[PDB]
Amino acid sequence: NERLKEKLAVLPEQPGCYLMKDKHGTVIYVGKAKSLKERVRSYFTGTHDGKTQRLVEEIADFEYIVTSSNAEALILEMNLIKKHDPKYNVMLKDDK
Amino acid sequence: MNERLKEKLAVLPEQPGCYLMKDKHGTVIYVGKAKSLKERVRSYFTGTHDGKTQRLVEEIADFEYIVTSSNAEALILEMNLIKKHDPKYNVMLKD
Amino acid sequence: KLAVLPEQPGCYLMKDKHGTVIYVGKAKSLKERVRSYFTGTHDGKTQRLVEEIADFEYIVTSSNAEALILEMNLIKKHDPKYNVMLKD
Amino acid sequence: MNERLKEKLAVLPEQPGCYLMKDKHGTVIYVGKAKSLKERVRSYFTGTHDGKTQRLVEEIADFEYIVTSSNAEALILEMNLIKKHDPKYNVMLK
Ligand SMILES: [Cl-]
Ligand SMILES: [Cl-]
Ligand SMILES: [Cl-]
Repeated sequence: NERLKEKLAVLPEQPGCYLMKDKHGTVIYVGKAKSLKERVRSYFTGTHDGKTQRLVEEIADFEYIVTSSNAEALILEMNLIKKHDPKYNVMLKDDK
Repeated sequence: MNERLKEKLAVLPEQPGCYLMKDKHGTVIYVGKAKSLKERVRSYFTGTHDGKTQRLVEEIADFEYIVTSSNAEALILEMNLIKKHDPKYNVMLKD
Repeated sequence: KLAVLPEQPGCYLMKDKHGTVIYVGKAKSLKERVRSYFTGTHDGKTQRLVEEIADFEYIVTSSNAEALILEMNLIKKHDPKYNVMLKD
Repeated sequence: MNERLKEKLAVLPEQPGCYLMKDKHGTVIYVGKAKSLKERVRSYFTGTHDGKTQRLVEEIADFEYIVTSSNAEALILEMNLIKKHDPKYNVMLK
């Protein structure tokens, strides 16, 4: 997608949290990043495991919230997981 | 729409934070977050709303707000305020 | 301790003689709030806490928002007895 | 450990924050906070410890840290890390 390429291009090299969304706008994964640019882009290039590739297949859009520090990105991450209870956070949590 | 509620709506800032909508008994019945507390809180008492949100609205006699320095902080505050007050309408307005 | 209390928001942890955190509260001003416990009249529920309070510490915060978030994290950490039973 | 852990202990910062102790597997097994990450992390690998803490020390293969900027933040971060990782020694050492 074109809108999506543009979103990816102007991603900041800043810490924060990203929210992956499906076609219908439902949050499906929440993550923390030391660099939002590096982490969000990493989902749209290279190779990933089977369970992560399924996440990747469902990604229609994303959003992010910049924080002042890695410490604040961690805190925000856990609060956003509580708020949205995203399907891929529970599925991808344990090992394998 | 009592006078006390009008005077409180007039002071809302153009700042992020959270709001705590309250009974005519003073109990917190909804917690939400806003990038602009002014726009968001005022939106409840003007225009149209869905049937469920209408019921919350008819239950509001008061509100409190807590300003944050950032949206990120508003979101952290929101989830802590929900845990603290376990509000009715956070359960019921759930998708 | 009471004399050095600052006029800043934050959280205070009221403690036992035995050293346990028996209540966690949030203050817009630590100075006023903490001192208020040992002055004026008091409701019964609050009076019991006071007789039990042997010591305390506080954590200052930069905002009321931060004090609220801190409060809930401290309550989770310590699960103080009087927070359970002074349910407002 | 060998050269790696010693160097990694050498470059701990004199900054407050939370530390994450990890086992050989990479799993977070303990979360704590410190006014000095350098002082607190190093203390696990030096001196004497009680029985409970020696079991933890025996299992540490690595560590990570997150620097904080206030007493309030460090506490909040700590509680959030514990929730995230549910570390076994936070359970056993409580
Ligand atoms: Cl939190
Ligand atoms: Cl040091
Ligand atoms: Cl982490």
